[PDB]
Amino acid sequence: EMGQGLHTKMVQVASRALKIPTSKIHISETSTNTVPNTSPTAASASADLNGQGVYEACQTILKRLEPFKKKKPTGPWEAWVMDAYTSAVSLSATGFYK
Amino acid sequence: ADELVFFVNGKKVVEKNADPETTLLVYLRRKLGLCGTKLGCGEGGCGACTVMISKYDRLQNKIVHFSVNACLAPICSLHHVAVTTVEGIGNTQKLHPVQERIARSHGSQCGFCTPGIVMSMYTLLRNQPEPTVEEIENAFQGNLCRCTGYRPILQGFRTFAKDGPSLFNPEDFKPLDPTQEPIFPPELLRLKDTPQKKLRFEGERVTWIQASTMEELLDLKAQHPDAKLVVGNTEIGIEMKFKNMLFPLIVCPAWIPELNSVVHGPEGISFGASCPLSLVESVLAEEIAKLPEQKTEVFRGVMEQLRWFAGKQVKSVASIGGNIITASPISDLNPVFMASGAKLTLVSRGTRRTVRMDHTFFPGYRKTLLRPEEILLSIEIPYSKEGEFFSAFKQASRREADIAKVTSGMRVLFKPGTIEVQELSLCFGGMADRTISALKTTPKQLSKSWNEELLQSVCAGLAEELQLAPDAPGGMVEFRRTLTLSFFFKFYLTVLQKLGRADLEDMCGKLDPTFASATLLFQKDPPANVQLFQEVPKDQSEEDMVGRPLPHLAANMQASGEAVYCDDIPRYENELSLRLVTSTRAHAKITSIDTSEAKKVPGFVCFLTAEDVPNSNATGLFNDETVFAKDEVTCVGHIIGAVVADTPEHAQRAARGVKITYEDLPAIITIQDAINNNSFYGSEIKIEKGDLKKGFSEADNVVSGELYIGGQEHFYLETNCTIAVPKGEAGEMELFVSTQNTMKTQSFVAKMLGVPDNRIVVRVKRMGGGFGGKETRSTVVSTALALAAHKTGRPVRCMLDRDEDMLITGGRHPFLAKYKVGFMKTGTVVALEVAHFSNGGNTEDLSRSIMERALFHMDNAYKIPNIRGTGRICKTNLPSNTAFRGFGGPQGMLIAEYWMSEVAITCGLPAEEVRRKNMYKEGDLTHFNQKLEGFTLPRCWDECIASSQYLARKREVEKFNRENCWKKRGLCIIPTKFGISFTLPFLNQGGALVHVYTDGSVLLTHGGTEMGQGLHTKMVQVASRALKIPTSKIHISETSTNTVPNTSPTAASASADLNGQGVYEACQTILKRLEPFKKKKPTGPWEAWVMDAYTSAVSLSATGFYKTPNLGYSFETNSGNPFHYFSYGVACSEVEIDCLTGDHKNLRTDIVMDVGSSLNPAIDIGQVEGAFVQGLGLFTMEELHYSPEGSLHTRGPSTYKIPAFGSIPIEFRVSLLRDCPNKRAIYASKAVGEPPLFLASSIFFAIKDAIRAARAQHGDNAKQLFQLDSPATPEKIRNACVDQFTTLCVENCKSWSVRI
Amino acid sequence: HFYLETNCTIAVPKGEAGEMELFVSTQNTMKTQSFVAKMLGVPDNRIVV
Amino acid sequence: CDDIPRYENELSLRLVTSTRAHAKITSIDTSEAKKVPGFVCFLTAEDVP
Ligand SMILES: Cc1cc2nc3c(=O)[nH]c(=O)nc-3n(C[C@H](O)[C@H](O)[C@H](O)COP(=O)(O)OP(=O)(O)OC[C@H]3O[C@@H](n4cnc5c(N)ncnc54)[C@H](O)[C@@H]3O)c2cc1C
Ligand SMILES: NC(=O)C1=CN([C@@H]2O[C@H](COP(=O)(O)OP(=O)(O)OC[C@H]3O[C@@H](n4cnc5c(N)ncnc54)[C@H](O)[C@@H]3O)[C@@H](O)[C@H]2O)C=CC1
Ligand SMILES: O=c1[nH]c(=O)c2[nH]c(=O)[nH]c2[nH]1
Ligand SMILES: O=c1[nH]c(=O)c2[nH]c(=O)[nH]c2[nH]1
Ligand code: FES
Ligand code: FES
Repeated sequence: EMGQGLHTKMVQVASRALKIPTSKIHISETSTNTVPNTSPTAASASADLNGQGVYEACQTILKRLEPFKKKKPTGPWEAWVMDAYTSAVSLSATGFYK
Repeated sequence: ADELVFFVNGKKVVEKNADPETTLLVYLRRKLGLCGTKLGCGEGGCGACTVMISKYDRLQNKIVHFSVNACLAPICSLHHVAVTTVEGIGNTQKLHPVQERIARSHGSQCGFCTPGIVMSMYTLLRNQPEPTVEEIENAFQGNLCRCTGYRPILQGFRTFAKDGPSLFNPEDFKPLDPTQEPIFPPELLRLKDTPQKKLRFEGERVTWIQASTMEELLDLKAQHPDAKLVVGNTEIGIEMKFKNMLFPLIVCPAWIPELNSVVHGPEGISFGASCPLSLVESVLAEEIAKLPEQKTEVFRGVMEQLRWFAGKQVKSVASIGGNIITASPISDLNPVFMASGAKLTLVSRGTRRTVRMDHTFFPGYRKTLLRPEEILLSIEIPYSKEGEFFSAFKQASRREADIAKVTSGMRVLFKPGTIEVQELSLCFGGMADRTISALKTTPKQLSKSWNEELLQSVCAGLAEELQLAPDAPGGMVEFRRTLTLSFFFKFYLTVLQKLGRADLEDMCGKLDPTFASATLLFQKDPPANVQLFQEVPKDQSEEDMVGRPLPHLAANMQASGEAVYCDDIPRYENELSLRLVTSTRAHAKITSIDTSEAKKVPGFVCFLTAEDVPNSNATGLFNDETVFAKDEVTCVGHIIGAVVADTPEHAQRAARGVKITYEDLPAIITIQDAINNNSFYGSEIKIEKGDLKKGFSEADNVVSGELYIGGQEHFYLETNCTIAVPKGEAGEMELFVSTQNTMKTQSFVAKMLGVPDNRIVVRVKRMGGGFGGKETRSTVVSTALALAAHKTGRPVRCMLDRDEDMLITGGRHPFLAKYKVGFMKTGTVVALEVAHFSNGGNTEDLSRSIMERALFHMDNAYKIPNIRGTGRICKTNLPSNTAFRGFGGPQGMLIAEYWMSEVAITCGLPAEEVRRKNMYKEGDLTHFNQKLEGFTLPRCWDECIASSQYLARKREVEKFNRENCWKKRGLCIIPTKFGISFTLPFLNQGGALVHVYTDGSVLLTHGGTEMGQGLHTKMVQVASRALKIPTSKIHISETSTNTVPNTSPTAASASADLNGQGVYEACQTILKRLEPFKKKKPTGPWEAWVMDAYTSAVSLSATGFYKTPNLGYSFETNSGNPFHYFSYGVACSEVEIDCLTGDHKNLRTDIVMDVGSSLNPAIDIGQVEGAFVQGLGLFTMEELHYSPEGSLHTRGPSTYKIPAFGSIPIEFRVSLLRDCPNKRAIYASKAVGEPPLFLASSIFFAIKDAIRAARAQHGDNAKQLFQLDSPATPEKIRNACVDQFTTLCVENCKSWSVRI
Repeated sequence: HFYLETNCTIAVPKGEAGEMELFVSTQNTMKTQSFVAKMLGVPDNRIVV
Repeated sequence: CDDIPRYENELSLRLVTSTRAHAKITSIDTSEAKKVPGFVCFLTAEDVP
């Protein structure tokens, strides 16, 4: 983030992808020890590239929660998450795009 | 003047404003940034702060070197010396030989004790470049290690000794070149010529005068008698730090020649009162070596007490006068000086008197007959005369560096050529509020002959004269009284021997040879150790390190002091300090809080209370704990608030100015109190199988009894610590914490603040030990510090002092068990009912899971067809007890072995045969219906019983016992089965995250935390095998909630299993992505494949995850598997008890342990040894005492005695079972951390056998199935050895402590 | 460019294994990491930007 | 970045740059720099590990 509102856009993207409010999603920083081998934030393309990455990471989380959404199609997000945790389903994912 | 000038690692320090209250430890760490030197205790017991001092000694005219505790050394005592710390001797770029050898020999696990042990060894070598094995052991009397079990440290360092597949290769160690040590600072040699002048230092509260001459000291003491002398500071530093005493004027007379001289006279040797005990030791040793025996009886008595007096670091600065004037009731020296009539010279300006120490020298508690203006100049320790004999005795909880329960000097003088007593003096510490002489008893024996009538007369006299009130400070009244008589008996027998050697054998009689062993001075054979493990296959790559003995990855940095623990992280310029304020009542209303005095302390910021919590004051695993007490306190140690100030010193002073007013409420302390009040955490827990009424009806025999097991303090050498760094945006905060549980730390902070988990990051690089004590209880510090940081917007830090940590954070659960066992004459067990109670303290925490694990292990190794176990967790007004390595298993299994011991005795059958024939077999179901597959316990048993030569040794024990009346041996072999996996199924999960950067280097992280168990090492081993690259290309930096979320605690021995699988899977994901590139360049290196993947836009980051499958037990249906697999092992241990004192030697221990196909046999053997030694502590040495009002008495290493270098089995053999792959865990390994601990019960049951032999010997009465509670301490052992002495020493009623 | 914030780096050494954390005003964490690691002669895995 | 609090032990760095477009460096004299209070060191190419 250099003032272009990239984190803003990525939170907008993640909120749509996950179908949860932006308020539930936070970006703190950019670090080489969370995402390696990154291109510079350059060439106007950083929302295009990272937005796709974010979208794919979110799709992976959604695929993992699918059975729990099936069992409780109304129960809130928080119930699906906690059910996944207590079922020992991973709640971390990477995402990538080229 | 007033500038303080010294050197640190060769660099000149000029301190223009030295505060007398500043210790060298705090100066090194906080002023100079040298954090290799650690705080472990602040009271001289642990040696973590050990450093070397060099100076030019003007009195001996040469450069000298000695070790000190930096935690107790005032900087103001150090003008014109040269300090060497761990950083001064070497670093990872060029390690000193001492650093190299401890690292490469697997002598460093958590690494917190390593710098101090390094400096103890380094100082020895600077003094003695070719030490003996014995000298090496003695170098560490002042150093504690909680992780390693000491064996590897001594084995590594034995390579320096002149008389000294494998785990390490000593042939690859680089040789020592003494010419390459640091120069003695040339400036100090130049300054040696300048006369010493008096110095004055002024601090915030204290003025220090370094007196140069006797005239200056005497003048000062006449004008200002309140001026407090400080020499070694080993008493005054304690008084100031822990008893909050403030002496605003101190005078240090250490430089004065008259107080430092040694004069040989016709009557004896005169020591200046400031002479260190190290100098007393060296002088008396020389004199004992060259003078006739007849003249050195008193010298040898002093030497015997000095042998068990602290360690090298204390003795180098502790003064002979300091001990005398402190006048502690438990001085080990004063009884000897009193008994020998040592001559003291006292001086004041214009006065001089000499007195013989006698009863009158010590009027009342910690008083002497010195006038306030007087100082002690010298003490003359006398030559013994013809016909004069002397013994000194001490019995404590642990031999080495411990407070006497009773201590004594005894002197007899015979009329020449007779066995008739001319003079008799029996003097004792630990029997009154002062050193006492048995002045009513000894006059009666003058002119009697040395014979049985004199022995009986003196014993009856002592029993009547040395009475103790039931409420005597320190308790153990029966034990202490028994020891006075027992010591006198030893002296009586010794004097018979001494008379014999003077040719009066015909007058006094010879000693029955079965009595001789009673008089022997303590000695241990030199150690002998064996480690056996399995070589990896011949075809295994040299770069595949799985199964190889790779040293802990941080060992070199731990040895060099470069490894960073939480409090070693530099402070921010704006960082504040926090101190917790805790309840001094077990159960009370808080009526009011007055912070008026706190607010006056300079640098005070605020006092946080419940009102300051932004969101929720409800915390703890089961949400039944306060962040800060609200309206009432529910234990002594309950956190009421926290002071925030600029410095730790100011925070301490401000916390003392927080005045709390209470109104007491009915307290529930003990398990019995809880039972009476129906005060429990939840319902009874139960496992039952078969038909109990039927089994008892069919039994030939039925035995009932109870057993009590004391709890245990973790004594991680690094206490609880948190740094909280607020980020000023969106509630973001980062915390650096010594914790096993990053997830609960983050959750609890976020809940207290009322912010989402996504705002809070918790980072752990390493812990200096955890052992379960940092699974949950770390969070009580973390939440307080996080609030402080939120409120101020500044970084805030808190590291607990040892006393705080021991009070607040709880321990292993005490257990009371009531058992009934039915069995056949053959020893076969057919029925068992056991009711278990634990003392949980004032929050639920992990207490119910701990009880479940105890119930899952109430079988230990044994098939029992009709079985009923219950457990209840008591809710009490005590600090909350928590996880400790074993997690209820050791308590459950000790109860099983205890009734098993009584089964064998009742049947009159060999205990090993009874255990063997009750053991499960392959395919059996447990009492909870889990099938035992890959059941290796019978192999472990057969291997151990053969390799230990148990049967031939049984023969030798029986022979020893028939030939010795007052020492007995015991020998026991004990098995174990330990279920692996958290009892809560979903905690059996783990995650990893791996990155490959474009240079080919790999950054790995996983949910597990490093606490000294070598988890990161193992994970690197695993990753290197999985990726087929060398370990050198893979790095783990830390554990973080923002790289792997939702992690289970590093607990249940399971972390390598869980994280190893997650690492493996992350690695397989990377390899799958690199496959097409590997296929195109099957030869071209790893780096080419990586760069090809990158420039093809292939992701080089992956998560990995694992969950243990098929777990989930139901208590309702007694079905489903709680455990993934079981650990197995066997230990055979041998002991020799002293029936007259309750001391014992651990002669030999042999362990065979099933660790599957070990991931790392060096680390695994280290886990076996370390776990075993913690169990040795649990069952034999470690004991917490509590007032009847629920106040923990036992708050530091002075009183809480963990195993020392000298405590371990003399012969210590460990074998890892061969050819036993466990394919359901990572690379066919098994978990190792907790299962070995219970095997130290072999020492407990060897002790029990030896007591049984003692009770057969003496006592006219016996009583089979005698009680031995845990821990089997010297008190419990001695009291069980009933004899003519215990008989003479034998409600309701206030006492010093209560059984909780 | 006249970015209102000029170029700025804080480098925090960790004293172990060549590890170093850098707080940087940069658009290029990867090249920052690479260039630091190469100058120091340590692997990329030691350097966090 | 610069708003982050300094550590108590944090040091400050300042680059020394060329005042010539193209030149050999004949010599460098740091005698006056060494006299400034709080001076620690002057890093050059020879310091690169
Ligand atoms: C780890 C540890 C283990 C210990 N083990 C033992 C043990 O096994 N047995 C035992 O008996 N003690 C033990 N001690 C107690 C302590 O080490 C000794 O009492 C020590 O001898 C005190 O000497 P010092 O020079 O450090 O005294 P300081 O603390 O400097 O002074 C002690 C007291 O003596 C006064 N004083 C000192 N010199 C004079 C003088 N010349 N004239 C008048 N007053 C004077 C001081 O004013 C002060 O009141 C232990 C202490 C520690 C820390
Ligand atoms: N740190 C260590 O490892 C060691 C320290 N020391 C000494 O231990 C001391 C401990 O100091 P404190 O805890 O204040 O203990 P203290 O000096 O009050 O002595 C406590 C002991 O004194 C006896 N005692 C006191 N009053 C009594 C009474 N009325 N009746 C019967 N017995 C009584 C008991 O033996 C009791 O356990 C230190 O000052 C030091 O001199 C000695 C050995 C080891
Ligand atoms: O095609 C581009 N490549 C870059 O590296 C770059 N950097 C930038 O600022 N804009 C562009 N565009
Ligand atoms: O079954 C266990 N659960 C835990 O939470 C734990 N903690 C520990 O130290 N050992 C164990 N065992
Ligand atoms: S910290 Fe100094 S001896 Fe423990
Ligand atoms: S390695 Fe010794 S206390 Fe941890």
